[PDB]
Amino acid sequence: SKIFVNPSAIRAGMADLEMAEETVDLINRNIEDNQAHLQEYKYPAIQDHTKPSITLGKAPDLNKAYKSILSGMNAAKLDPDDVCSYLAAAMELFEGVCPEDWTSYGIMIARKGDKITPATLVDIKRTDIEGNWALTGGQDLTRDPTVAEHASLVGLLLSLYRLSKISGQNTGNYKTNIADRIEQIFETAPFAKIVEHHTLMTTHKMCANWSTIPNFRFLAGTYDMFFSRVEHLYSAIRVGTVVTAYEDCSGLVSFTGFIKQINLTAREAILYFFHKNFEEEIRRMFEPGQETAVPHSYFIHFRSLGLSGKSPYSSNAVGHVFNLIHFVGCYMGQIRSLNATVISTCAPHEMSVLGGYLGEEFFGKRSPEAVYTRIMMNGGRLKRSHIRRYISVSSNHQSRPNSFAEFLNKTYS
Repeated sequence: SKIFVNPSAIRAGMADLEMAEETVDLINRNIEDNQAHLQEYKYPAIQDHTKPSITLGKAPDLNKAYKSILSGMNAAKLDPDDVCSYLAAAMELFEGVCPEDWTSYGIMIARKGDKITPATLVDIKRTDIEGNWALTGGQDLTRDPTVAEHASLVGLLLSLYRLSKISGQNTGNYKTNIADRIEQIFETAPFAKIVEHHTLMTTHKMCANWSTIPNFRFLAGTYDMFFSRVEHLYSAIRVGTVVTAYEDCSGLVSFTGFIKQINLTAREAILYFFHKNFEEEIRRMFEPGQETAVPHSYFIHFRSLGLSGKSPYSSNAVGHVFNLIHFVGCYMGQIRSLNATVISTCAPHEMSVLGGYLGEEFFGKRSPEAVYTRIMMNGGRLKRSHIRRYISVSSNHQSRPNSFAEFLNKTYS
């Protein structure tokens, strides 16, 4: 009525959407590939032909920097300014050949055949202020580190980004398993064992906030962007940096993953989004010029690289779409949706109503118009079967605060 629209009208007016299919395909494929490593709004497109940049202190001698940091790693005392400075200087050790011309947002990163490193992707300015480079456990001279040892330290340090991002209750056993697997990777060829078991977790306990240090996040995204494009001997370093891909794009990513889950084209799936507020949010996600369908674009790491502070692709940015997708997920009994956080300011009651009808529509693997018809025939209200299912899934779950499951328990019971 005044809240919902006939999908026949959405079918006429959503044909302007651009590269929506290609975007869904690329993002879903990238998410799939990333699994091997895992186990007011400002659009990101660069307009001035300058690479992303940060500022660090004066470049250190790599061998001296390695020895200082490895000593800090064993003592669970790392200086984050020194670690960033070392990580940026270590980029020169990760050299490959660009397999094809690499351009993003009008910036020619490299031409086919160019020798490139992660430093090619960004402008890292440096002051003339020396880092601290303190060493403990005795200042006795030690053998110079090999490249493989540098690669292990780089990988271990960068994994503190991923470990820092993991936070919340009932997450430290998962954190323990992740830490253990990361340690194993970086003590297994082509990497070298440079620390004893359980050192990473002890270090992370003192570095738990590092994911909120912008320069460190920036460096993690730079390495991840580089290893995504350039196959490299030490590419497994992405076990720590893969989490920078599509950061703060949980609305767009929920949308693309939702389209794949219901096995529809983006053109057809959009027809089911027939609540009036969806249109603005859907056009927000497919704004032209952002390279959402371009492989290896800066777009994939735009949040970590500082291209935008207010993502148009976040769950809040498209809260109605996001709420709807995860109420459907709740109806389907998907834990990821039950524990997701509701966008309180995006009509979670109406999204839960449409979610119940769509959940019923797709349960167990029919047209958008039929669904619209059923909702209207019930006066825009959930049926008792819907509510029973919603309660069945939520009352039988450990509803987290502000989660979709908690919303269902308080709203339907």
